[PDB]
Amino acid sequence: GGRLSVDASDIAEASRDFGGVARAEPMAVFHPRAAGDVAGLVGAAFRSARGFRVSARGHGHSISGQAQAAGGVVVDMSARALPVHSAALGGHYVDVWGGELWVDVLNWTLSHGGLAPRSWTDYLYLSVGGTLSNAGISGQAFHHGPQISNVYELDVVTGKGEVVTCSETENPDLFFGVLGGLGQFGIITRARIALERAPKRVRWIRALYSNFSEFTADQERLISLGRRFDYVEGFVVAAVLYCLEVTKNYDDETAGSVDQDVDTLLGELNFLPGTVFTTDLPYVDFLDRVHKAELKLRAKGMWEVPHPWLNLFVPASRIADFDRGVFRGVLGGPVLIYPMNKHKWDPRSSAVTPDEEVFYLVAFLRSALPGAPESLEALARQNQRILDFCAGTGIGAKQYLPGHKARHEWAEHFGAARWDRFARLKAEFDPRAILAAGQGIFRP
Ligand SMILES: *Cc1cc2c(cc1C)nc1c(=O)[nH]c(=O)nc-1n2C[C@H](O)[C@H](O)[C@H](O)COP(=O)(O)OP(=O)(O)OC[C@H]1O[C@@H](n2cnc3c(N)ncnc32)[C@H](O)[C@@H]1O
Ligand SMILES: O=C(Nc1ccccc1)Nc1ccnc(Cl)c1
Repeated sequence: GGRLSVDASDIAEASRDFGGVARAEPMAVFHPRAAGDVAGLVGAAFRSARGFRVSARGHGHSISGQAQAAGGVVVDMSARALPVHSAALGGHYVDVWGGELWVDVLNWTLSHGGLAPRSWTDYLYLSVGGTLSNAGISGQAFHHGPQISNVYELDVVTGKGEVVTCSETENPDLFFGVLGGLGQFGIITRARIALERAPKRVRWIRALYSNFSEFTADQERLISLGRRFDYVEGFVVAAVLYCLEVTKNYDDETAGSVDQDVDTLLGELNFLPGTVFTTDLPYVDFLDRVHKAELKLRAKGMWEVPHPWLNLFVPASRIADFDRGVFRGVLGGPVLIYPMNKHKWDPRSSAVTPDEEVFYLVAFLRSALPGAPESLEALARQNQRILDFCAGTGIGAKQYLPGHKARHEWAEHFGAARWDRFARLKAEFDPRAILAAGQGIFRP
């Protein structure tokens, strides 16, 4: 028994996202109690004369209306199952509601056996369904793969309102389709997340580089290890400097070897001498670092501003050219940069990566000036110049969280083989194009 809402506040929240640009309004907001309610609503849309749009909304972190259902219904997804041990899988898992926020997943698993997911996002106030519809990447991805490589099973409400249990061994086409599938094939109501025994503490390290060749070579060396770091990221610093960000996870057993492990790993690096900054803190506090920054930004009215964010996966063979052309060139806010290992990404998923073993996430996490539309416009022009640069020099970059829209652009994004598979999955699972229409891939 779900609740359909026309409360102006619910409609307003469902008509906006973190991007702060796209504002397509639904007719109503649906508040489900369980998966059956979501099935009932989607089934009704599938059976309706006009076939109204239905989109699941997580924490509303989309940049360009990906969770918006124009003139349709937005499903507001955001007792709990205890983590379970499996002798067959050789480890723990936990069943979570599709709308559960990663921060709540973490608190639950830690309080029920000191367990935690292996692969994260930088920000824990994201839904499980939301990140599993993209990839879910952070400093752990190089080793454990993205969050889509750390899920055993799903319950999916298809575009026909059918509840399907899927995994690698049961309805694999739907399971792999949904993973990185941009909400196109169904709403995730359950996700079975892989867990490891959680470390208690983190040795959080930052070091500076003026030489991009040295910075990238050290990042690429670090991701090839396994003695290694548990987290590998980086960011562009305005003086242009490059910051290497690494962590070493530890507990009561490994506390006696953490100092030597860190010193041995750092001694092999080429960072600028005297630029090593170190922090020692609990695991939860490190993982929740972005939420701490959010509370400060909200206090200064600098959180609820437009975010014209651009995320690219750049092949490592083209990272050098990307730099003097972009970081020195086009740019002259936070710019993330770190490499990942493609072998940790299952090629059966809908996720789109460059055709190279090592590729970088290059994240332009820009904030427009509050109440200043011209700031958003200038930042959007900068984003287009970055795409023009990639196109003009033939960098085979792929957009992460793509905001494309044109049919030939989606064809180019996926490539022929992946596009054909994606279209066949849509015909099978959402033939009326009811689901996640805000992604702008298909029409009824
Ligand atoms: C705002 C933000 C985003 C973010 C981040 C930090 C911030 C402050 N850090 C990230 C990181 O380190 N790594 C990464 O992989 N992504 C990061 N992000 C981006 C984020 O993952 C995406 O914005 C993603 O969409 C998750 O956000 P959210 O949970 O808010 O979900 P949504 O934006 O409402 O909807 C996204 C799309 O998925 C569909 N959807 C939503 N829930 C479901 C379920 N349960 N099942 C199926 N599809 C679902 C929406 O309809 C939409 O198309
Ligand atoms: O947004 C992030 N990562 C991200 C976002 C979208 C796609 C991929 C990565 N990371 C992050 C780190 C520090 N502060 C803030 Cl506000 C955000």
